[PDB]
Amino acid sequence: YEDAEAKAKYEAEAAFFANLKLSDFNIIDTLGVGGFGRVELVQLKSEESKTFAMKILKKRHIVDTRQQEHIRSEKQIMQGAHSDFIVRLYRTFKDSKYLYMLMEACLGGELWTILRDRGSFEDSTTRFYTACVVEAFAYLHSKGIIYRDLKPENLILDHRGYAKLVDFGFAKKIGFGKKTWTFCGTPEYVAPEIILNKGHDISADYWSLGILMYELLTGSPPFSGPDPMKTYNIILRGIDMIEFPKKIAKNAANLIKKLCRDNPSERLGNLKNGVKDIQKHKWFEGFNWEGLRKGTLTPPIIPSVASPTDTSNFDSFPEDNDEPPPDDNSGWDIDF
Ligand SMILES: Nc1ncnc2c1ncn2[C@@H]1O[C@H](COP(=O)(O)OP(=O)(O)NP(=O)(O)O)[C@@H](O)[C@H]1O
Ligand SMILES: [Mn+2]
Ligand SMILES: [Mn+2]
Repeated sequence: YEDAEAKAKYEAEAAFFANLKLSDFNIIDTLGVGGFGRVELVQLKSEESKTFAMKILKKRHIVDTRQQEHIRSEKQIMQGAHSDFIVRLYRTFKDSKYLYMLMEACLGGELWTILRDRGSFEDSTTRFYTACVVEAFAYLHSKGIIYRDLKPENLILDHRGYAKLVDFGFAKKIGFGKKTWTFCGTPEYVAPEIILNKGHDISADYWSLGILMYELLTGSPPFSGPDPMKTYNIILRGIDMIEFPKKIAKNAANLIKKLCRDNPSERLGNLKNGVKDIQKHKWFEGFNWEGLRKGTLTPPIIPSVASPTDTSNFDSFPEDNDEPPPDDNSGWDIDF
């Protein structure tokens, strides 16, 4: 906790949610669907101004895909994180078939579709979103947590236009002085030390930050092949072999190259002053970090959200008519 005021605020919030039951909520509309389950916008019956994104997961699909540890870690990390740049997980529920994760609703919409529709983001737009991620990473890395799934698809906008990290399925708390060893992530975004199975730590995230900048500035990540093997070889060749288009400002290219160092120990953010070295890079000259943290900074893209029940920034989905999944009572979900 930052201080005693924050400690007390979060304990009061936890006690507020501990008292709630699934029956205290109304379903408003669906935010997303898939084989994993659905994300529903839900409303607190006793306080209609409080709405939430409830991710409802079929437990059998989690077991089939061997993601029990991933979802347990997602719960622990997300429920324990208290950052304005990370979607809050307030609490969980469970029954025999489903897990329910009650999260902060971000009603501004998905960033990746905006990026696709515009082709690429201007320098100042990209700088705002990159700074949001930089703050989220400052928090996570201060707690020894690797995020490990940075990509435009895992950035969601709230109603103001602030970006937040969602989807902690690959996030992991790493022990002090330890590395982690699982080959996972999206191929274009995986760092070379993950490809070479040398173990990785929070510095892999700084690699991903570079990729993100490049993608946001150009519409595509810098390393890409026809199949993941060629992509991995390209990655192992290094960022210094990638052509930086003139579209990318010189300071942005410099920062990307410092983030995508082959050696994790040399990556900006992993040096003497940690994430502060990223924040002081000349690309961020004139960027109001204090205003970003205070919420006074004007986002580059303003979604309009008329009310806490407005889902107009999300696709429409027919309500669930699928067969209920089989019961799952193996017991790996005790803490939920
Ligand atoms: N807190 C949230 N607020 C608003 N929309 C959300 C929220 N969480 C998830 N969504 C939406 O639901 C989608 C699924 O979220 P996600 O955390 O990626 O679950 P998932 O199990 O990984 N589904 P998928 O990405 O298809 O594998 C997101 O891409 C968003 O469009
Ligand atoms: Mn996702
Ligand atoms: Mn996902």
